[PDB]
Amino acid sequence: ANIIAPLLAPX
Repeated sequence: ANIIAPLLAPX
């Protein structure tokens, strides 16, 4: 779940 944390910041 560390690759979604940043990728989610924008979305």
